Amino acid sequence: DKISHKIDIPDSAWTIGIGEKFKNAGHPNVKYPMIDDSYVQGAPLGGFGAGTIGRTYNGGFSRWHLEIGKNKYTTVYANQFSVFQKVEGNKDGVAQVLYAGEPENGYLSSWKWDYPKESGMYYALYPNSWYTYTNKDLPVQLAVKQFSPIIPYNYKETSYPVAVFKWTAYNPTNKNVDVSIMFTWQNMIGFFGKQVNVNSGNFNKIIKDKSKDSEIVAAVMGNISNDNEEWNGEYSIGVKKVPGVDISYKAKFVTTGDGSDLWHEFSKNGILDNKDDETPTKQDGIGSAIAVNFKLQPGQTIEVPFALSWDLPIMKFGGGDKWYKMYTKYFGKNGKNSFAILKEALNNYQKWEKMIDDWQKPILSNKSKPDWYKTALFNELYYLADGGTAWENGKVGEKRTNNMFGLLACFDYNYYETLDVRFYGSFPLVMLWPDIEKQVMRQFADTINVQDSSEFKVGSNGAMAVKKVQGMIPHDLGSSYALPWIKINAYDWQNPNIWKDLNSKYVLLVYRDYVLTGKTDKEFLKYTWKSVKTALDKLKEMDKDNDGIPDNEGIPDQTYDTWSMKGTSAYCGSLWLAALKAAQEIGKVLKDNEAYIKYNEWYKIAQQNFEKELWNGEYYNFDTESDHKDSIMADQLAGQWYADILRLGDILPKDHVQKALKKIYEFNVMKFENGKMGAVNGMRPDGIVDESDIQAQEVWTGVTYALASFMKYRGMTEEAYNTAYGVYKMTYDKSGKGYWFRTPEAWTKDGNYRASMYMRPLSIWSMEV
Ligand SMILES: OC[C@H]1O[C@@H](O[C@H]2[C@H](O)[C@@H](O)[C@H](O[C@H]3[C@H](O)[C@@H](O)[C@H](O)O[C@@H]3CO)O[C@@H]2CO)[C@H](O)[C@@H](O)[C@@H]1O
Ligand SMILES: [Ca+2]
Repeated sequence: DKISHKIDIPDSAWTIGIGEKFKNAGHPNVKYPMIDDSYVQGAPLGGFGAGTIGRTYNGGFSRWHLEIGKNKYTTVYANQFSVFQKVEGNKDGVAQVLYAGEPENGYLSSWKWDYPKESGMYYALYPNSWYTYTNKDLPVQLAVKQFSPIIPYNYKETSYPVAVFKWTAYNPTNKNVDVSIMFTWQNMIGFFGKQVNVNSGNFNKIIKDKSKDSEIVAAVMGNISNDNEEWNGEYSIGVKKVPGVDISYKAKFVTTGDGSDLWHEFSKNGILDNKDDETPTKQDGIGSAIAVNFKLQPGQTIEVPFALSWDLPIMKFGGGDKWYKMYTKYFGKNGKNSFAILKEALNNYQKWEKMIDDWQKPILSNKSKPDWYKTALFNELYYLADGGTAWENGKVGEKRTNNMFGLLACFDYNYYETLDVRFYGSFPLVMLWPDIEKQVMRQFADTINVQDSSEFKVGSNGAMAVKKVQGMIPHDLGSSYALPWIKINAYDWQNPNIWKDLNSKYVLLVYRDYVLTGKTDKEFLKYTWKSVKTALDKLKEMDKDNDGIPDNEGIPDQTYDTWSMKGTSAYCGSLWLAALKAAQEIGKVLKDNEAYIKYNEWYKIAQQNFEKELWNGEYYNFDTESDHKDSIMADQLAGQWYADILRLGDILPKDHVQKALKKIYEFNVMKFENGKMGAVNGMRPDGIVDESDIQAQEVWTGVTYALASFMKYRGMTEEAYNTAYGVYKMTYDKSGKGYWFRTPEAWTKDGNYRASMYMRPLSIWSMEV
């Protein structure tokens, strides 16, 4: 490997061999069907709300999130980079697709597949990833840096449906070598959203944009239809000329054929026919190819940028609503703008790289933090783009000031902005994209007094319940299968209108968003204040026995939605205390004296009773009325965790908090698989895992990262990082279970998982407050 010195890959990048087999991979641990796309994954390309494309460590474009809210894992074999090299003096050169695999059928059989093992590495530090190619049959060593412009405090480039592939080529040998790099792409219009005639009318055109000191050559892969539908738009690939490279292209090759129409050209001398051909296809799949060819002398390096864009302006959800995607603000809505997007990227990618470096540098340059922590901190952010992210710029047909936003809990449980989850998972948004965060919270504020008296069957028990109760915060803002933002509470496993955590978490999120954006946004507090008061007042009515605390009802009535709580729980009780303290402080800021007094009075009574009921001398009991009331819960002091972040002080005595956290580390971490797998949710005081429910026997990745943050704030530095380390290890390490770029909600002691591609572990960003 002589190419690594010519590029700049951070030491904290996650690494794997191209073509590496992983032996230890985990699988779902539930009895119902659940997504398992394998460990062949990579960092995604694409902006927020753009639809994303997962290119894996083997080189394939395989995890398709272009249909917003859906996860489709299938390798589109035509989509590749390929290389040709010929040493000056030799009769023939060699050509190789840069993909460690081959197609399942006979399409593209002429291409040279099966990029060999031990011949290159993949690296990722989101939003960047890299591949190096160090192959004994390729005298010139190559590397590519690929990324999308995901940039904190930037809501423009961050939305773009574009990727840059910045290639570096170096000749360490003593002979001249002719080199070509070719990008191939299938015209994917009709890949989704088209019920019949899936390729019909697809056509490819070539754009040559020549001005002084800029030449771009691009293929635009579209359809003859000017219809404005979810399926229609354009893909583009292209390259920018640099000194010493020539560009060649082929507008149309057949993807549903042997591929020799293209490959016979490329494999000969690395130069394509430059054949334009706009003839639309009927049944056959078609694609385009863009190549560069150059000669490298001994010791010479060259850099050349390619790009990919996709202009698919309309997202459709299963309930029938069609919305424009956010990026259409910047490029238009007609779906004929892929070239404009591509050109912006090719002309500005160097600036974007520097903007990315500028945001990563403060963390990367901090030599007190271990590399593994940096690996996790950056790579967990993949989910902000990959989580079915929806970001609208108008309903099709029907303008507003604001752009509604939603991130899925996950794909298996297809619910937008699940509030009990975002309490953990929304830290990157408040810290890095706060205008999105505040918009999402205003979305929740607007739902508080919505009433929907229609009934649904509760999954856990079969009982009928009212969809949405006035004054109760919704579980979620809908499903991609139905009507995001319009029909809330798509979740039906339990009835969220009787949950004891949603209303408190809502208030805590509101105050969090004020505190972590500088305690200056009084208008945000004003917008949400009525809903905050309503939320707390409604939750107070669920206090059955006048101890000042809402009563859990002996069913799962909170985020641990198969784990029953009864009476006063440490979890919901602490959240309630913290929410009351936050509302007191908002009351002070907004000069609402009567609210301050009321919530101060409720807080004092509740605090006193919480302590009496639950403090056992070593930790806080799980609850007051369950069979396993004395279980040690990892998340027992969640309210105090948020209180630390919100600077609300001691809701519980410092001594007791420290004892409880030490107990959790000693038991839930260190007595669970030697502390190498995170914090198990429930442990009995005899040191055996609580078996009352499956969720007690799970480590929740987001709960564990949040607990690490809590320990860190409380000065338990070793415990904090050791606790978080087990989550990193299981996700990323060779000794783990292969969950990179699909971090699950949970795993059991065997390492097998529940709900890959999950929002909650974005809580690792709470470790940076
Ligand atoms: O909907 C999201 C929630 O799902 C919970 O899992 C439940 C599944 O949604 C549900 O389909 C499954 O159904 C069981 C059924 O209860 C049982 O009687 C039958 O024999 O088998 C079905 C599965 O084939 O139940 C599970 C719970 O066990 C998650 O647990 C929850 O966290 C999530 O939010
Ligand atoms: Ca009570």
